Amino acid sequence: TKKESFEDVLPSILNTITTNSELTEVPEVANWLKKVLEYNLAGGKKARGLTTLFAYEMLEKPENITEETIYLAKTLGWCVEILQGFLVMLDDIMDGSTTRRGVPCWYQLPEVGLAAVNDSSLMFSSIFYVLHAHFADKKIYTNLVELFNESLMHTSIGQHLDVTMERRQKSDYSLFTIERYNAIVKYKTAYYTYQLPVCLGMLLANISDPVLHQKAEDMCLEIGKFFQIQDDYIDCYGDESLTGKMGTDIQEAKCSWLAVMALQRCSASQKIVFTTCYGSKEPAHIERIKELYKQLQLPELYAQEETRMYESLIKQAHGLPSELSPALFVRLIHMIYKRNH
Amino acid sequence: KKESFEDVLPSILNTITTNSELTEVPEVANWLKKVLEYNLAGGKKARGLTTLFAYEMLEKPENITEETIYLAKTLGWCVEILQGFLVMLDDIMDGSTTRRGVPCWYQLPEVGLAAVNDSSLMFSSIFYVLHAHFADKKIYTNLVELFNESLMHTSIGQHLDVTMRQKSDYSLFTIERYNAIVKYKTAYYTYQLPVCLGMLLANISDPVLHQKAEDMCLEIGKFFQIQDDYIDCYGDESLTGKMGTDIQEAKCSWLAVMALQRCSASQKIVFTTCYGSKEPAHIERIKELYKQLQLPELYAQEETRMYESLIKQAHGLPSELSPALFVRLIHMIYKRNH
Ligand SMILES: CCC[n+]1ccccc1CC(P(=O)(O)O)P(=O)(O)O
Ligand SMILES: CCC[n+]1ccccc1CC(P(=O)(O)O)P(=O)(O)O
Ligand SMILES: [Mg+2]
Ligand SMILES: [Mg+2]
Ligand SMILES: [Mg+2]
Ligand SMILES: [Mg+2]
Ligand SMILES: [Mg+2]
Ligand SMILES: [Mg+2]
Repeated sequence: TKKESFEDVLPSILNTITTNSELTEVPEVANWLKKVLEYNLAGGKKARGLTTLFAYEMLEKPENITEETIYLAKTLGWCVEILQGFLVMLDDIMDGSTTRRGVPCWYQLPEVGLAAVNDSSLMFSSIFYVLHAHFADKKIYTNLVELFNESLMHTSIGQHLDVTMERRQKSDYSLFTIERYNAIVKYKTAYYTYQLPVCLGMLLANISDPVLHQKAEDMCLEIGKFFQIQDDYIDCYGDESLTGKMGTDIQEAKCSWLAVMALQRCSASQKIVFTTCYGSKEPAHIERIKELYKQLQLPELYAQEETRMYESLIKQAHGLPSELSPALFVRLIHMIYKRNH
Repeated sequence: KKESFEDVLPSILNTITTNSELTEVPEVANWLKKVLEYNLAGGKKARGLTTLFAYEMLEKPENITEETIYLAKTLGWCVEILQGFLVMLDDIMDGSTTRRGVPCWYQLPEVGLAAVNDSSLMFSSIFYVLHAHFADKKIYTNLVELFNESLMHTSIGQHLDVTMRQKSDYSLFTIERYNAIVKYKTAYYTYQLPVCLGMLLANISDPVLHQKAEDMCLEIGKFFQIQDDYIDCYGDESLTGKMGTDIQEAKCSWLAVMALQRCSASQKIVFTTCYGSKEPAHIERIKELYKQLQLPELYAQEETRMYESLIKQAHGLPSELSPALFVRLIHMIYKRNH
């Protein structure tokens, strides 16, 4: 399977990180970073790294694909996985999270705490040593480095929208609109989750035409909105033993798809219940919100919107130039439709 | 000079917005502007100025133009933005309260731990500035790499700095550990980076000259961090802009390493009893010990011996690395009190 094949290269990636940096001189640190990386990359689906490799394989002419290019595609994919692990290490701090991939969040470990913020920088900086080690002498080098820095800017833009204390004042949820939601998810998720791995695949396949990149980017951004709606749903409704994480969107007062849809449907008296109980860690409050979501039929709306968006994404995919592989995108869509984690 | 450096700031802030996706999201562009202004305000701009001075003294006067001076300042501001980023995070890890005479960014009620996201916004900004001014230039990739390398070096050092003595075991508080901490956490980004950037802008690529420069820079940087450690304990907050935390955070400071060198058996038990505690009486008790051990006197003497050694080294550099630049840099910091 593609997953074990992708995972097979991880130990070699970790050595590359060391050997190509000053880490060679400070083994206390090189050994620590190994622990950081193994913990924060462990488990999960590897979906972003896979999407990188799948894109490359689907977009390149099969006659131009070599074992070396496959290793390079996996390497780019692992760089997205590292970015992911960095992003979620900080996100977990910001979101008051307790567990991820079925264990304590990195920052919750007693030996780590707030020094996680330095572990994050060590992870992020690893990326550029991988990129330099494999690509410095190639024409795509500066496209790669810029793409990963752009991804950091995009994601942080979206994270600011997400966590900003200005998103709500007390009982004022006037900013919980779809305009705000669309901005949040476009920036915090859609870019790094889809646009980045696909663009990386494209660059590796020597596709440079700005029109094709723009077309692929618009497709990606649509898929990533869809993907975050599913993330938000799962926060509320997912099975912890499958997702590996306790949901916190309700207690943290997030402008999640569910909150936005709930406000679409609240009666005047329901709106008061929402504003009273949303954003609180008391279990009775949290439960009251979930009951309200149920009364408002948000589970049925999700199922129907997931399908409508699904059908819309598939049609968009079929209308892409063949140079972008409609089939790749159809398959990416198919892989996440109906997911429960 | 400083104000001629500071005049360039409005164009940097403008570039950061317009060169990015920030143009579509004015809520975030306005926030980033506040983040930058607050975290770059005041201070000495020392690292930015080193960059500028390094270029001006390394390049032949016949090659310096108004446009290359602007580029040198721009690169200096990139270093200032890196500094801002690094200390934003450091202040979280060190439990600091103030910096530059105001609350540390993370202490602000509306920021908190979301400061970690503001740090990413700052770090990422650097690369838009480098792209705007340098993308079509040969040195571009070298500049991008130098910044990413600075992040790795600093984080390596920060790791050694923050990593969790055991209890009353201060066996690891040695000069070997100190030397590694400060080489990586300070000396690289504070001196090697700005000087390397000046060298690149002056088209100086000879690896031997880069090596000699680096070696000088690493010596200066250790020195600078010793002074920083001393200031944490003895500096006047109305000048430094910051409340000291090394004692209460149990840091492997120069002072602590030197204290251990001198402690009698009973002094050692006092040190292990009182170091690393937020209790005011415990902190003052460490300070009373430092005084008893004549650490202020030792610092004054060691600052002078290291200064003399630094100057001797600078005078012995190749002509093409500007002994005078280094003499100048060392004189700007010797005897500093913030
Ligand atoms: C699906 C990617 C979502 N995402 C984007 C940016 C940063 C972090 C995450 C992780 C998500 P999660 O994994 O549920 O904690 P979020 O906190 O709900 O947005
Ligand atoms: C002189 C640069 C010292 N430095 C290096 C790396 C990261 C942060 C700092 C800031 C220092 P400070 O300004 O005293 O908090 P440190 O925490 O004593 O080291
Ligand atoms: Mg989260
Ligand atoms: Mg989040
Ligand atoms: Mg979520
Ligand atoms: Mg500090
Ligand atoms: Mg520190
Ligand atoms: Mg200090």
